[PDB]
Amino acid sequence: DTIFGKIIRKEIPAKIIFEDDRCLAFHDISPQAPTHFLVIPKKHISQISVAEDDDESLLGHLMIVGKKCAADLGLNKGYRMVVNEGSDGGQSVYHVHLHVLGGRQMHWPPG
Amino acid sequence: DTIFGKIIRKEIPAKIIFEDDRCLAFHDISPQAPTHFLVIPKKHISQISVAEDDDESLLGHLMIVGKKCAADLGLNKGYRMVVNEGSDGGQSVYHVHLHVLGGRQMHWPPG
Ligand SMILES: Nc1ncnc2c1ncn2[C@@H]1O[C@H](COP(=O)(O)O)[C@@H](O)[C@H]1O
Ligand SMILES: Nc1ncnc2c1ncn2[C@@H]1O[C@H](COP(=O)(O)O)[C@@H](O)[C@H]1O
Repeated sequence: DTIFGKIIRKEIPAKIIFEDDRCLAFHDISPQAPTHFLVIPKKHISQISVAEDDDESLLGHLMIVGKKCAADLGLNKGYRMVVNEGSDGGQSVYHVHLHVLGGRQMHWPPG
Repeated sequence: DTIFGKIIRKEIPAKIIFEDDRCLAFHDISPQAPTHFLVIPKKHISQISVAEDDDESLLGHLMIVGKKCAADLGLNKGYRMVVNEGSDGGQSVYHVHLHVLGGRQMHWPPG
């Protein structure tokens, strides 16, 4: 499985900051902002380009959970959510997940 | 209302590339990649930090629609999805929406 499949299975280390029946979140190992964490679904979907219609609620859930965690972490000034798809998107781990970055002014373009 | 509220109402111009009962998509007026479009929900939510639990499916829908449009537009090499929240996130239009950027290698950090 992937790195995230292993974190879910408690095979690869990660301090978990949120978890429910459908997802969990943890800090990015290479933070690009003072606060930089990921929200990953327990269900395995290799990439968003292959997600099904029926996964919409799960995908929206990752955003609602990212919003909640951002609040818990004190990101009252805003943040940026990001989903990296495929080679051009810069995807490294083929298990769908969402990035949330804050604690500093995010720039434009977004990469 | 906002710029996007007006586009929905057909008050501000935009070539619409996709539309269903719950959202529509159109190209960004200041493209940061060869393909750069937005997916916006017809329902008004000023920012994702104020979205409710009950909006998860709508939020996931924006991603599924972004995936479909990306395929329609030929982004077979991947892309990046982005949601700008608040001042630090770089948010300009206070009507929740999703960016989809492709057609070139996206860099890291994502701003
Ligand atoms: N063991 C790990 N724990 C936490 N974050 C990680 C770990 N391995 C990879 N990452 C992060 O996960 C992301 C994978 O890239 P992407 O698929 O583009 O989101 C990069 O931002 C890596 O820093
Ligand atoms: N009239 C318009 N038509 C299309 N895109 C627009 C228009 N007005 C603003 N935008 C884009 O919408 C985005 C608003 O910023 P943000 O809230 O950070 O996504 C920027 O990328 C602008 O280029």
